[PDB]
Amino acid sequence: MVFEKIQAIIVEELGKDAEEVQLTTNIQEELDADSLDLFQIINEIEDEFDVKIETEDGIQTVQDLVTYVEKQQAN
Repeated sequence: MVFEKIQAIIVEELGKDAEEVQLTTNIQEELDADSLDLFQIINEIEDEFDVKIETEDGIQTVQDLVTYVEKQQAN
């Protein structure tokens, strides 16, 4: 469900399809995303779930992003 949301943010922010967004794949390389795009996706998930999303420290993959937002959002 969380990934559905993070995916929603990435899909909308990047205008890419949900199927195109892959957990095992890195967005910065897959979609040639820069720190700003990731920054915004994190700003968007921050605005959506408002959870501790550690980024710009090696996190540029849907798996780490989702795992981190989801793990951090957990009680």
